Amino acid sequence: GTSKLKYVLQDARFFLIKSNNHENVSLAKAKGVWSTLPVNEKKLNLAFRSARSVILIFSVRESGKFQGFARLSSESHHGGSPIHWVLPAGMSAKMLGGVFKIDWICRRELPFTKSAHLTNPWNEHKPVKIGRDGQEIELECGTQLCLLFPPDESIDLYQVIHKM
Ligand SMILES: CNc1nc(Cl)nc2c(Cc3cccc(Cl)c3)[nH]nc12
Repeated sequence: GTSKLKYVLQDARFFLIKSNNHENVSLAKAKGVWSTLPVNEKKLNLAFRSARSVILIFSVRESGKFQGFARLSSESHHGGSPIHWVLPAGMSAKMLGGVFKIDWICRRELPFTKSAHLTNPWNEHKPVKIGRDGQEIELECGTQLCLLFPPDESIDLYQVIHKM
């Protein structure tokens, strides 16, 4: 069912995450972590304190799809587990140094063709697929986007709800 999902998405904030390769999204799904550039890291840390749920919606560049979405479970933290990200060009391991913990809500794909009817007021009402890494997505757009994803029956939202 979608009732627990809607409860998780209630009053959430949504951010578009653009990854330059598939390997880091695979790593994020396996290990429950994400790292981003310092400009976006500051935005997510601020949002994490401000909202019941902060939702990251992932898209690998050139894939024409979203690869799933997840909820922040912590602010960024340094040290510890040094994630072996596959670094793109012009990207250093110190730029991706802050590590957020994330709980996946959906690890299923959604093609961009399925979200063509959703526009993002915080990006000039362009289709929600369009946006830079870290672009915030307005509440109603982000909620409907997340509801378009196929259900992920491998995930039990019960423990996610407890962390709220
Ligand atoms: C684990 N974190 C990440 N992995 C990858 Cl492959 N790409 C990421 C981007 C997008 C981007 C924006 C500006 C410059 C560059 Cl080079 C890339 N943001 N976070 C990323």
